[PDB]
Amino acid sequence: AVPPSLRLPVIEAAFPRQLHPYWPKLQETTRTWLLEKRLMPADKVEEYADGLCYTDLMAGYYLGAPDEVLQAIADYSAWSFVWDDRHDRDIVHGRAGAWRRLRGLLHTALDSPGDHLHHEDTLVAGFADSVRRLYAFLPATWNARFARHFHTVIEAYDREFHNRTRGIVPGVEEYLELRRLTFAHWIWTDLLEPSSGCELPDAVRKHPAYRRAALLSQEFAAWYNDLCSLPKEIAGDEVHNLGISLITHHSLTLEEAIGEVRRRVEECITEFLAVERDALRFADELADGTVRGKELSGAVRANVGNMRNWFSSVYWFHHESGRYMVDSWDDRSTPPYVNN
Ligand SMILES: CC[N+](CC)(CC)Cc1ccccc1
Ligand SMILES: [Mg+2]
Ligand SMILES: [Mg+2]
Ligand SMILES: [Mg+2]
Repeated sequence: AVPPSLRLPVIEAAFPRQLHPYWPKLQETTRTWLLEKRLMPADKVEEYADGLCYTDLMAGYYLGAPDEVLQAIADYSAWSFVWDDRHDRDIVHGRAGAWRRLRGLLHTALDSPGDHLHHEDTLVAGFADSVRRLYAFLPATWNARFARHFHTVIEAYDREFHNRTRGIVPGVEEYLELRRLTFAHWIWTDLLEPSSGCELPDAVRKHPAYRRAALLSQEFAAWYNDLCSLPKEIAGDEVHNLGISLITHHSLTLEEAIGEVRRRVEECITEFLAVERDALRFADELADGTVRGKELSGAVRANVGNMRNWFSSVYWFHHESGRYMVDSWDDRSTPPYVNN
């Protein structure tokens, strides 16, 4: 049961949850990876990692992925949560130089991950290990696209560092643009492709129905995170959240902002249902009788199916994960799973 202020009946009724069969092995393998890569202290891994549910989030999303593809994705995803925590702590503690150096190393490791597998910063070496594995599944054209997208993500994190150090809350529209980058919309969208075993040609993945379905899946996920992570973000002096932009720039009360975010999330669902029909019609059109057409049709169908799965995976993750349970913490501003 989800509390009424966060409950989305359409998700519960029309987006049934799915779980990849590799999940039990994935859970342990990513936990071990966090420990062995020294991304979290051993005691925090043992106490918190499984309860954070990072592998459950990916195993409810990339259905049909080969096990080793899912493992690379789950390691990258867990890494990205640890990176969000590092970024937050660098801001809180005023470590502008350490953040700037990490930012530069991530840009370089993204282009040459093999070179960084044994870097002295374990966060950099862990990133490089997951990215090198992701780069082994599809042609180098996909790797170049992943890199282009992630360079843009790193710079969005840098912009968040500057906003928080200056005490600036972005306006609503500025925030919505930024959030497509800090949530890594295009990375999750890129990762659909190794999960279904096919790099999609530009003409296919830029078809308006594919693009719009991909966008709406991510807008839902990011704004639902904003809705559910608002309490811990207020407690932590985080400024990046649609609800915070609405309160700051449109004078909404907390209750009014929650209602507005919820309505925007709900609309993403029914806009997605409409565009999903068009995206699946496009998948049917790709099945032109040829072998390549069958492959592309099947890949698009699998990808759109996972765009749909993201809704339910993200929904349930926010109720299951210890990451958001601010009411349980000794210090609401310092989650117990971060290294402070
Ligand atoms: C902070 C982690 N993340 C990607 C894992 C940003 C890089 C946003 C996110 C939060 C919650 C669910 C899904 C993604
Ligand atoms: Mg965060
Ligand atoms: Mg963040
Ligand atoms: Mg959040």
